[PDB]
Amino acid sequence: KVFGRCELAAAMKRHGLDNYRGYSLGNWVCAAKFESNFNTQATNRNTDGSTDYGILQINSRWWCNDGRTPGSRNLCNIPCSALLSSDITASVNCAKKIVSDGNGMNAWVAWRNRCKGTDVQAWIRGCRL
Ligand SMILES: [Cl-]
Ligand SMILES: [Cl-]
Ligand SMILES: [Cl-]
Ligand SMILES: [Cl-]
Ligand SMILES: [Cl-]
Ligand SMILES: [Cl-]
Ligand SMILES: [Cl-]
Ligand code: NA
Repeated sequence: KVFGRCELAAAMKRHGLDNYRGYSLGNWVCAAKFESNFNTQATNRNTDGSTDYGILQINSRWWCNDGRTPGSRNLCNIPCSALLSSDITASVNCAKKIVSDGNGMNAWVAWRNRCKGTDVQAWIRGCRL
């Protein structure tokens, strides 16, 4: 599924991400824009053979099981395929674990490089939320 901007903001708020660990909804929308372009089915292979999955490009090195990332963990206790669903529940639940891990949203390199410190409220501007 390719979400619209305000459609994703609304879904992230319905699943309790807005202001989660102090990160406003615009931070989450911005992260999803640059990680996946709002596409739930986005995948990207990393140089180390891990894969990033879904709207927030969650990595198999730590967070999900894809059977093909040697030495990896599955700390969200999910198949990485669950992160590609039209329903964002598994991505949101796992993202809450990641952003609790100690470095906040810096875990998302694209958030650090393209969202951190910017006018992230622009991402929810105009949205009926
Ligand atoms: Cl957009
Ligand atoms: Cl915001
Ligand atoms: Cl594996
Ligand atoms: Cl594990
Ligand atoms: Cl699995
Ligand atoms: Cl959803
Ligand atoms: Cl933080
Ligand atoms: Na894994």
